[PDB]
Amino acid sequence: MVQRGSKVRILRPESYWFQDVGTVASVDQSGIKYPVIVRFEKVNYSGINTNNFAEDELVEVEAPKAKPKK
Repeated sequence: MVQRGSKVRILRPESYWFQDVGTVASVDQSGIKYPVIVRFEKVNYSGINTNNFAEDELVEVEAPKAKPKK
């Protein structure tokens, strides 16, 4: 469950942006191959910077955060 504008890594060895922390732009709830759309700053062999990945192919790699309670 990532958020619109979070930082998760890509687990798609086939994707040019594998092992990279892309940012989530939005999710498409309807029925496609990758509900979550991930943006990228780098490009691939062709020249793109916006692909689609599934929430299962994204890990949350955020830094430490303070939570409620002690």
